[PDB]
This record gives sequence, C-alpha cells and structure tokens, in this order.
Amino acid sequence: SLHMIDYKEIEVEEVVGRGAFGVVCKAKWRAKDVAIKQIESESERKAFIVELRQLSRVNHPNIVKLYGACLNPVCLVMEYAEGGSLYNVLHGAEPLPYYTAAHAMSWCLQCSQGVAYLHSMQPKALIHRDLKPPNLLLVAGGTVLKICDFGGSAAWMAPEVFEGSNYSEKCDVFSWGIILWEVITRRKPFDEIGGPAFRIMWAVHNGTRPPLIKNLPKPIESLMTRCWSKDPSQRPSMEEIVKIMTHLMRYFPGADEPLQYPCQHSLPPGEDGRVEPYVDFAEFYRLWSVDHG
Ligand SMILES: CC(C)(C)c1c/c(=N\C(=O)Nc2ccc(Oc3cccnc3)cc2)n(-c2cccc(F)c2)[nH]1
Repeated sequence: SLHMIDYKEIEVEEVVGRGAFGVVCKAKWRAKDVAIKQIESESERKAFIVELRQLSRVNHPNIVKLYGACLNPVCLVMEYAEGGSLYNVLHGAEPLPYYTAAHAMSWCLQCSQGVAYLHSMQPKALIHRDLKPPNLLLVAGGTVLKICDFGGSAAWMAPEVFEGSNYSEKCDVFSWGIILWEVITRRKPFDEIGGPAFRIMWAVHNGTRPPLIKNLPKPIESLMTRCWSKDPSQRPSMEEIVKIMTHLMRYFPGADEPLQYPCQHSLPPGEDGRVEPYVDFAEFYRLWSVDHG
C-alpha cells in the first residue's frame, strides 16, 4: 500500500540538502510541514524506486515516516524533523541545547528499538549499514528519535565492513556502541586522529576504540564495549540491547522533557585514553542504590 500524492498538492519551499542522489526540500501538504525528496536526473529513477519500495515496507515508531509519493514527477513525501539531525543537536551550530543522561540513554534505546525492528524483517533482515548521528532525526522537542538513511562514515563503521569481509546485521551493533559513547561524552568519535578517513580505518582495524569514560556505570560500560568487539559474533543482538536498555531506563527518569535550555561548550583534550561524560550519572547511582547498593 502506497498513498498516491499529486505534485500540484505540494508547496515546495527551500532546499534542505543533497544525499547520494536526489534533492531534499522543505514543503507543505495538507496544512502540515513536510519533507519532499525529488529526482534531478533520469539516471536516479531506479534508485528512487528502490527507496520507495523499502520506505513503504517499513512501519515502526523509530523509523522516519513516509507519507506518500508522487509519480509524475517521482517524489517522496516524508515527515519533517524540525529538530534536525542528532549530529546537529550534539555537535551542530550554536546555540546547542542542554541534554541529560536520560535523553542520551532514551535516544540510544529508541535507536536500538528501530534497528531490532529492521533486523526482524521477514523474509530477509534489513541491515542499516550506515548507522551514525547524521542519519538519526529528532522530533517531539528532541525526545523522539527517527532512523533515516541519507546515502564520511569511518568513525561508526564496523571493521569487517571496511576490511571487505562478508558482514552481518552485527555491523549496526558496532555502530550503535559508538553512538552510545558519542551521546554520553558529546564528542565526535576519533576526532583527535583527523586527516583522511583511511587513518580512522587503520586505527579501528588495529584495535583502536573511543577512550574510556570516567565514572561510567559498569552495566553501561560492559554493554558499550561488547558492542564494539572485533569478533562480530561477540557483539549482542539488537533484541538484547533493547532488553538491557529498557531495564536501565528505570534509572533514567526525565526522557520526555523537551530540549529547551541553551548550553555553553568547552571540550578539553582527554589524556591517558580517558574522558569525562557530558551527561551526569549521579542520579543513576542514587536510584540504583535504592534498588541495590
Ligand atoms: C528504512 C531505512 C533503512 C532507515 C531507510 C531510510 C531511507 N531513506 C530516508 O530516510 N529518506 C529520507 C528521510 C528524511 C527526509 O526528509 C527529511 C530530511 C531532513 C529532516 N527532516 C526530514 C528525506 C528522505 N532509506 C533508503 C535511502 C536511500 C535508498 C534506499 F533504498 C533506502 N532506508
């Protein structure tokens, strides 16, 4: 089932961006703020059809909603994420918003719920392959995460993918582990390396991982490091990550609070492979202690 939309019913506004193919503009349709993906060359037709068949096969609260599509000319109608991407929220232009440990943990749970859903696809699992914060959009005051694919990814790539190896849906698990580190620390992974992308590939292939987080709870540290293991078969499945993350949310109240506070940013270079979290874990420890201790 595909909701047919006539191009005359759409009021195309400003260009938002350009992915591997097509053009994404902001648009209006049925008294609502929408996103349109349109074709620029007759070459990208085959690629539009592939996108249209995959976007219309998927239905989950954490995967970008396709509203419908135009046929003449070919155009995709999507929900609009006013909050922009997660990368923009974390590392974008000033003023950047303040966020809590509950926000960081919720975003990652929602990402795992969306990926577990993709991995459960019948008759064949859907592997994202490009899980990273520029591919994650935020809605509902930055409280609700939506997985996208816009077509540099080195920092989040599992080493078996870039090594040429025949990989599995476990490459997404690796990518999720990196994003988890990223939302907790509010740092760009492997930013200190720099240079071209192959320098990141070289380090990660040689065993390099993001630095350890000071005062990071052991249940979270243990989950993070398993996700980024060299052996993909040692990484937990997304269903397990969903289960563990859902259980940990009990100690992370306040995820439904909108992002509305401005943050002032200072990033000191971490020494001895150890960094400070951006988020505060004092409340997690207090709430864990009431239950355990
Ligand atoms: C189901 C998954 C795996 C997450 C997937 C998503 C996807 N495409 C999109 O997400 N496209 C898209 C998403 C959002 C969008 O509009 C925006 C913009 C920025 C802000 N708000 C809305 C315009 C296009 N996919 C895709 C992309 C290219 C080819 C293809 F076959 C599938 N695949």
